[PDB]
Amino acid sequence: RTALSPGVLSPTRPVPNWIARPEYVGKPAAQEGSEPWVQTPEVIEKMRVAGRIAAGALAEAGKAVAPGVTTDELDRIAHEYLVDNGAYPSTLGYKGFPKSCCTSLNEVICHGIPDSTVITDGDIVNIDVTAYIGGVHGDTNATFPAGDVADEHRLLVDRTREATMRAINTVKPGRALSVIGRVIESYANRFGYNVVRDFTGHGIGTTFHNGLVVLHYDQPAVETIMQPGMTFTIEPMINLGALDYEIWDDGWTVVTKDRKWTAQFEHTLLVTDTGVEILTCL
Ligand SMILES: CSSCC[C@H](N)C(=O)O
Ligand SMILES: [Co+2]
Ligand SMILES: [Co+2]
Repeated sequence: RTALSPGVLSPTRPVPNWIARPEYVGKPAAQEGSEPWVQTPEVIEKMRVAGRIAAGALAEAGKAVAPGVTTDELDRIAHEYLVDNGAYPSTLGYKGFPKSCCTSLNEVICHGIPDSTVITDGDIVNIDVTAYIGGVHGDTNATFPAGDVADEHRLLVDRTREATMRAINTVKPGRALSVIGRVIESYANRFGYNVVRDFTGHGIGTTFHNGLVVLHYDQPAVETIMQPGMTFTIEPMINLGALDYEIWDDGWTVVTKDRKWTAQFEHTLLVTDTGVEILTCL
């Protein structure tokens, strides 16, 4: 299959006007970056509802992954599940992003835009979906195989999933945050993969990316200690080839320079009083 090129973007999907928009919608920037890392009990409970709903939207768009389907079509299914459940799609109008999820085929690392692109047999596609409901966000993504995927690509997907889950199972209060990126990177390196450094996980709460940064590679200079009530994502991008990338002129789509494929999984995590809870399960 040849290297991807930009497809054609369908017009802005509407969302019912009664659904509250995040503040950043239709503005050039978002007011985020300086919010508290530890959330209130109320915000946490609200994030469980946002997380469930984004998990539902993700599993529904993933069902439609099949040779012949377009990315635009995955967006539509995800959009429709968020809206039917009262959530705003956080990606929509975030810094000018035009769709309700990111769709990231094969050599696209992240931030791909749903479009006329038709999925072909053997492809892998990441769907990344975020829900905003009750003044809070819930963020989750996953890579789905399309028909008959080559063994090297199934293993990549399976091992990216496993890295992500291993990292999550280390989350506990009083443990250093740098532990996550140690675990992910050892695991990736074990099988010859390379972890994307330039994109990271993030704190998330009443804002989308609240200023907390979770590195997916080994960086022990970070002194952040996990505390009960902290909410963040773990979202590692793992490459078969080299880490160098380019961005499309749409300004969002990141693609591996060598055009080798790449995969990603994401959950939204709560640090509990003794451990972790995954907020983006069905
Ligand atoms: C184009 S919206 S910013 C990246 C999308 C994703 N939901 C994330 O931040 O994990
Ligand atoms: Co995220
Ligand atoms: Co995401």
